[PDB]
Amino acid sequence: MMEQVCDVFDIYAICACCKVESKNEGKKNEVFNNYTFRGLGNKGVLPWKCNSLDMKYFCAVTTYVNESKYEKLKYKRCKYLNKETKKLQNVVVMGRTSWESIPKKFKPLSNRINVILSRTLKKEDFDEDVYIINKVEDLIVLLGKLNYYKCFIIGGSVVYQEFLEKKLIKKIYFTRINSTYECDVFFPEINENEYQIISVSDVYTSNNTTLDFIIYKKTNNDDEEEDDFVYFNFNKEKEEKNKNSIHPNDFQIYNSLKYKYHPEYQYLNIIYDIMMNGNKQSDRTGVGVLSKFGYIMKFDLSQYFPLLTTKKLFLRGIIEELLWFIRGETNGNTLLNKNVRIWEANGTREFLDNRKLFHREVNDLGPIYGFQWRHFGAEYTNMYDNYENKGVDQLKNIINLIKNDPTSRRILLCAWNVKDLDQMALPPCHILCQFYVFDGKLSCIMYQRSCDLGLGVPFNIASYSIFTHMIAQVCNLQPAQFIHVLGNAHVYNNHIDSLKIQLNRIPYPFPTLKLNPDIKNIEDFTISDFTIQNYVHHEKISMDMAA
Amino acid sequence: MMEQVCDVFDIYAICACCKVESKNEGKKNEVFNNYTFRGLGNKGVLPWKCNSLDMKYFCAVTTYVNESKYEKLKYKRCKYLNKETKKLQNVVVMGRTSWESIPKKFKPLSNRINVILSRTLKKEDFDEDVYIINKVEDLIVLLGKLNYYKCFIIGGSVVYQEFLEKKLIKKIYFTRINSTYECDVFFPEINENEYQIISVSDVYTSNNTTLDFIIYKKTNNDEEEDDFVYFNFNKEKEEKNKNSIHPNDFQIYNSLKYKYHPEYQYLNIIYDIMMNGNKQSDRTGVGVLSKFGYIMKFDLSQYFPLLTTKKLFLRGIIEELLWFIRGETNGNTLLNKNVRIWEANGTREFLDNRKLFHREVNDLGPIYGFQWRHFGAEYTNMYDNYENKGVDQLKNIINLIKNDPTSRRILLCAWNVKDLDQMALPPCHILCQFYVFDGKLSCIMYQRSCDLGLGVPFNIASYSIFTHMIAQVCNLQPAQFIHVLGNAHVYNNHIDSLKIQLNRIPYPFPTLKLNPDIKNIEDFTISDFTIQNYVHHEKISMDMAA
Ligand SMILES: NC(=O)C1=CN([C@@H]2O[C@H](COP(=O)(O)OP(=O)(O)OC[C@H]3O[C@@H](n4cnc5c(N)ncnc54)[C@H](OP(=O)(O)O)[C@@H]3O)[C@@H](O)[C@H]2O)C=CC1
Ligand SMILES: NC(=O)C1=CN([C@@H]2O[C@H](COP(=O)(O)OP(=O)(O)OC[C@H]3O[C@@H](n4cnc5c(N)ncnc54)[C@H](OP(=O)(O)O)[C@@H]3O)[C@@H](O)[C@H]2O)C=CC1
Ligand SMILES: CN(Cc1cnc2nc(N)nc(N)c2n1)c1ccc(C(=O)N[C@@H](CCC(=O)O)C(=O)O)cc1
Ligand SMILES: CN(Cc1cnc2nc(N)nc(N)c2n1)c1ccc(C(=O)N[C@@H](CCC(=O)O)C(=O)O)cc1
Ligand SMILES: CN(Cc1cnc2nc(N)nc(N)c2n1)c1ccc(C(=O)N[C@@H](CCC(=O)O)C(=O)O)cc1
Ligand SMILES: O=c1ccn([C@H]2C[C@H](O)[C@@H](COP(=O)(O)O)O2)c(=O)[nH]1
Ligand SMILES: O=c1ccn([C@H]2C[C@H](O)[C@@H](COP(=O)(O)O)O2)c(=O)[nH]1
Repeated sequence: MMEQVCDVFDIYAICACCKVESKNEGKKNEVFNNYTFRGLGNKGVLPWKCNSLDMKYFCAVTTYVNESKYEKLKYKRCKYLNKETKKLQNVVVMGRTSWESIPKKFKPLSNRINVILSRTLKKEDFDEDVYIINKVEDLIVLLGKLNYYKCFIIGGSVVYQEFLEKKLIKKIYFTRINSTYECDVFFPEINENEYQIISVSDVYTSNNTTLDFIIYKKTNNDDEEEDDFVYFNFNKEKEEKNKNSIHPNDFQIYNSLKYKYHPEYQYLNIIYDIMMNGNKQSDRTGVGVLSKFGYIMKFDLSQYFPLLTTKKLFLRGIIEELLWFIRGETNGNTLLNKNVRIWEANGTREFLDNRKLFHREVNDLGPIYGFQWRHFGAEYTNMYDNYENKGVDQLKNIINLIKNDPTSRRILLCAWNVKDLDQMALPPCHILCQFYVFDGKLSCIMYQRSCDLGLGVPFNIASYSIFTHMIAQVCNLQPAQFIHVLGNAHVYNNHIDSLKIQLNRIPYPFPTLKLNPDIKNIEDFTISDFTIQNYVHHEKISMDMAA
Repeated sequence: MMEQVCDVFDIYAICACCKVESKNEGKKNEVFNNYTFRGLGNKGVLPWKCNSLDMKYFCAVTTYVNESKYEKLKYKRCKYLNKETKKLQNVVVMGRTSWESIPKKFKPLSNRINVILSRTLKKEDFDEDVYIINKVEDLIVLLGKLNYYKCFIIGGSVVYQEFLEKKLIKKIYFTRINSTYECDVFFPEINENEYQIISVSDVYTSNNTTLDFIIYKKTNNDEEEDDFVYFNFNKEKEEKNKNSIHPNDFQIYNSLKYKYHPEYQYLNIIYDIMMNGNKQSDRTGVGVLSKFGYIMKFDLSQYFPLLTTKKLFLRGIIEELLWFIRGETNGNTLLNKNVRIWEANGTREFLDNRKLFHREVNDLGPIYGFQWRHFGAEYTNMYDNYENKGVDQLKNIINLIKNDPTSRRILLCAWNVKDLDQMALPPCHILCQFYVFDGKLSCIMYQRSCDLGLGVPFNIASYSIFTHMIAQVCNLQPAQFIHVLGNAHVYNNHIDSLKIQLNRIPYPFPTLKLNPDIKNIEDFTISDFTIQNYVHHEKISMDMAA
């Protein structure tokens, strides 16, 4: 137990990194990893100018002290140095160039002991209440003589590089700023053997970018109230049924994380839950599943666009499918001719005849979503008919209610037409959307009866999130929450091995969705009115790994 | 440093109490309280004979030690006793009758320091593995001498009586056995202002009764933890309507550490909406606090989730259910049974305000019963014969459960978009979806609009009862009822009444018994339904208005 210097003196690094203009040239087949986030500085300032939320984070972490924990720290440091026996503050250590780019208004940093590394400048060159050191050794000496809680290295690139190479960083509080800026200085490549990610925060939006916060940890290389807890768990299981058939040593990364606050973990945990506690069942398909019943996921669309990052999704298909719904189309050829094959297997001669739809033309999918959204209750004829002002246009009705009766508890769009189910290639998986309006903000609940977690759910989160934006925009509202309720939630046995890979990937900060803001009517959107920005993602996974 | 002997020596009572037969006595509008549960013994044995879960709990609590936590408890007991001096075990103190009540198979109680209070007997009638004592003071002595983790008073009635009388009990680990037996000995009345409940477990079934486990407390008179603070850096100074609702009004709710009783799923949502709800106006000028999207789950295999923090009546809601199953839309059928759930929605004025100018009073239009038995049929009037018109979705979901239990399309849907404008009211209960695994039926009901103070308590009961009915006619056991709330709201006029309700500690849930001979969904009648062992707090008038 030859105690480490960074452990005795609680020396941490905190930084913010953006993505870099591109030294590889263009983004077609873009590879991503931790090192995508490495931009620290440009021309002596920040690459992004201002990030209000990162600065709030920076201030809270570097200012926070827990006075009741100091005693254990003082003792520990005393022993290490061989030693005996008014507001506690953290130390912040910065390079001279970093000190100089802090605005005057903010220097020295409030409620913190400020330490500047310089050779060119000495105490006489500073007016301010700061300690000047001319080498790293002088920090260890200084920390031996101060009362302080923790010590934060706050940059810049030269200072980070020398604290990391000297093995003096216990943890890295790392902000991922999910946008690209011109940068002339970079955080050092973090060695994956020296440091592991132990925590990932929620995703936020600030100054027109998404960001999250992650923590890297240096790799190894009253009392009767806790008794009451134990008592109330007397009737628990020694084992989970498929725990012995899905070995959690296959989830080394997923289980190594302490805080899993990134909203992608809502999806990934449900997979975990189904893998460990799911019911082995047959299904319509013959494939066989693990299943569970009843889950709820919430995504904050004001803060991010929840496109899964732990594998590659493409949105052109599901944006085209959604536009096809809104037009009220049931013609499978329209999608096929845009090279969207979502519905191809469900429109075949064989699939239709197995549904007893012997009088249905190939790719005529019958009165599915689009027909129900624009014409609920009309008699379906064929995919070419003009159902002009036939049946209930519930899409137009919900837009009307959101504009004119926003507190209505009756703003629902329902695809589950009980009369029409046997005429549909497939009864709807997405039963209903309900809308909620508070203070100029639109939330949406979608109830999904049947949830393919490997293949379907990722696309479905994106569809209904995109659809919430479209409806919010034409009603003059801001999008708030997309809330996804899972009925029969299943993992197909043929997805297990690929979902196991996916679960050991750490999510990236989400992207953002921009809509052309001239679109004033739900019918007026086309594919080029939609931009996904700053999609950072792990490699595409084939769910079916057959060959 | 003010320290009492019950805290010094960590002397706990542990007991199991049932309810008591009143051999030709009271029972009118029954008043319940904690003293409802006081049955300890009959003819020197347990009133209920056998309860394997209570015995499993007794064994776990009385057998459990944290050795790591002892140092601090040896320190404390030495300071007190003016002193400072193999494997750690708890003490169990019982009366001689209680000792003799135990079967020889199991005495002496495995891995415990057994102690017996006895005026009659002495060490020579027993052995040296067990200890005898002659009075209560002789235990304070023997505790002072021993290496023991905690000291457990395991009865009987006389032991508990004097141990409480003298105030030597720090905490009471009290099993509530929610059935009635013949009793000849009782636990003593526990005084409110002397002992308070601090924890309430999940409700369970064992040996054909519900039970739960509550904990009474005596009333008075290292670094990864920072990472947690950092992740909360963007949080609020307060919760939105905090100034407005005042959490000091929730002292009992907030004083509890473990709130595992499933009734807390309902009470926690009321607390969530009061603290964090959005102020809105509705179809009227009436105030609500509203939030969007909640799930509750009730284990129908372990209990019937009839709220306990206030009094609920089910005759009306069971009749409404039978009325739905018959396909009826005739509101007069219910009014003639004094079920007035739909009365306000049937009046001339209400139908005229819905634009239903050509609808007969109490002709509720193509609501639930019509959609359940006849989805897609043209509604005419409430008197028409619709036989074999529309989709009988009720019949269909039952055949699906029986023939294709792994179908993901077992769905009963009342939201008929084409018919909404013809209904007195569009359905609040949009759909039921069913799920079958290993001979067990679960049901999700999605509710678009949830009156939490008045509606949701009945709605939990309706759909739990319907789950039992569907399960029984399909030869399945009910598993979970899962309630999804869309627009969840508390009416402002309910807030004072819900504040009272949140401060009441739930009782163990009742059970539902169906007549087991009914194997067709259409053949249930009101006499087929029995709620058993309903223990509840006083009725609450949700709207206090005089
Ligand atoms: N995004 C983020 O988290 C952060 C961004 N930044 C950005 O990074 C840039 C600044 O980084 P960079 O240019 O690397 O400069 P630094 O802030 O790392 O400062 C470098 C200078 O620090 C002094 N110094 C460093 N190490 C020592 C040592 N061991 N002994 C003595 N003096 C030492 C020397 O100053 P001297 O020359 O006077 O001797 C050296 O020239 C700016 O663009 C800034 O905005 C800054 C910090 C954090
Ligand atoms: N449900 C539950 O939680 C429990 C159930 N029970 C039930 O309760 C009944 C037993 O209770 P009960 O009949 O009241 O008997 P107890 O077990 O309380 O025994 C009372 C006897 O203990 C001895 N004793 C009591 N106080 C003293 C004292 N101060 N000093 C010395 N000796 C003392 C005497 O025995 P002696 O005459 O030998 O001197 C006295 O008659 C049974 O029916 C049993 O099944 C029992 C325990 C727990
Ligand atoms: C060294 N430096 C560059 C800089 C910028 N953002 C970062 N963000 C992170 N996460 N970590 C860093 N090390 C970091 N460093 C700084 C540091 C502080 C201030 C500054 O003015 N800080 C005020 C914040 C005032 C405010 O914006 O409210 C403070 O009191 O912390 C500016 C630049
Ligand atoms: C929304 N949707 C409908 C959907 C989803 N999951 C289903 N799952 C099952 N079992 N059956 C369905 N009919 C089904 N349908 C979609 C959306 C996208 C893709 C899709 O594009 N899949 C990728 C899969 C990529 C891969 O895993 O290699 C592809 O390239 O086709 C399929 C179905
Ligand atoms: C004193 N007594 C009556 C009795 C029964 N149930 C209770 N249950 C509770 N919750 N609390 C009590 N005080 C209590 N007391 C007892 C105590 C232990 C055993 C007994 O045989 N227990 C064995 C094992 C019994 C079993 O596993 O079935 C043990 O190891 O604790 C029987 C009666
Ligand atoms: O948008 C969609 C469409 C389908 N499914 C999945 C759920 C089931 O795996 C299958 C539909 O089959 P049934 O549930 O109808 O049997 O497709 C999705 O997850 N999302
Ligand atoms: O079974 C029922 C019927 C009604 N409501 C409540 C919800 C609303 O407060 C009101 C229905 O009116 P709208 O939400 O449709 O306006 O009654 C329930 O909670 N349960």
